[PDB]
Amino acid sequence: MALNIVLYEPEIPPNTGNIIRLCANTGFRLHIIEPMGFAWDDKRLRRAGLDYHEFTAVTRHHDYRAFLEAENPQRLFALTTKGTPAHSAVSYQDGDYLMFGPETRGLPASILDALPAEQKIRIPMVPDSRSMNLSNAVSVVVYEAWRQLGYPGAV
Amino acid sequence: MALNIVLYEPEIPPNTGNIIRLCANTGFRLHIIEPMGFAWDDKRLRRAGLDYHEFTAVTRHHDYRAFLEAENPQRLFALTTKGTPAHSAVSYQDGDYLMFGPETRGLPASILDALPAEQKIRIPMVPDSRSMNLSNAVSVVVYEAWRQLGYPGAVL
Ligand SMILES: Nc1ncnc2c1ncn2[C@@H]1O[C@H](CSCC[C@H](N)C(=O)O)[C@@H](O)[C@H]1O
Ligand SMILES: Nc1ncnc2c1ncn2[C@@H]1O[C@H](CSCC[C@H](N)C(=O)O)[C@@H](O)[C@H]1O
Repeated sequence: MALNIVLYEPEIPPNTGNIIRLCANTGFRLHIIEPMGFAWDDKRLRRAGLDYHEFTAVTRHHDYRAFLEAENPQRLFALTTKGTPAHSAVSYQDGDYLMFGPETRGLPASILDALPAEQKIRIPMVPDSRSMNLSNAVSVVVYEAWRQLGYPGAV
Repeated sequence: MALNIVLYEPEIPPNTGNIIRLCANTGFRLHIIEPMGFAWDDKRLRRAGLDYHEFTAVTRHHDYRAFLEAENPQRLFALTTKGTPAHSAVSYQDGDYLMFGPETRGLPASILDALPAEQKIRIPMVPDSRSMNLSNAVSVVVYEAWRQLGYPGAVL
């Protein structure tokens, strides 16, 4: 299937490690927009317990513009606490790209402002909550989308 | 609301830190069955970026039997790769307790064998997948259950 997770300038290695495993366990495709806050090193990756098939599937983009041009996403959603519809309120479809920001910074306003409110998605939280852990946020979105499609590829 | 997450002998501090924040963000109640693989230290907790309201809400149980006796769960589910219904296949209700195993070991067979297959839940994964990260598995279950109830307590 054709669902895509995009990490914008991820900073914390274990978050990305968790996300690689997640996408491999679900068949989602993972994209990373450079620069990252860590070395992309096959050794550290296998070191973290990741198999080759898991991390070579990942595609790395030199920057946001390069990503758009390379991927030409059919639809692009941004996950942000400043979003409107819940992640379970959108109907995901093939060719969707779901974008997440860096741990300390979040997504730059410039990228957010170019998207319709309807494509900026907020995972619900209780009032006055602090942000979710990045890999947890990705997990929640991936599994909701996958559920919507009937867990294709899971037996 | 009354939904409960239970960690059985969690080993890896950051996993638990993530789960504390998750439960606080969602209004789920967190339970931990000792012994843990780390010191329960308010200083390290606030150190990790956790607020006081987040980690004092957590209830720690000396062991599994003490947990059952203290909590008397209306229904107890175990999350295991060896489970049957998907996490999205159960209808969660108030008084549910959802139990997760430790990172290196998983839940002991003794606990699993005492549960009906119908209460052993598997989060779907592609064939020949390796286990999920613990906090990611908890997040997925928490958000599915919360979704079923209409995200009560979240203002949308
Ligand atoms: N409730 C939520 N809804 C949507 N995205 C979320 C989210 N919580 C976290 N994220 C995602 O996770 C990323 C990193 S967390 C964002 C920064 C936040 N101020 C913090 O305290 O860490 C975000 O850029 C966003 O993509
Ligand atoms: N596919 C799945 N379905 C249900 N529970 C799962 C699961 N994958 C992991 N878990 C839960 O996560 C627990 C720990 S296995 C997770 C360890 C993970 N590799 C880590 O380092 O964090 C298991 O006991 C189980 O309760």
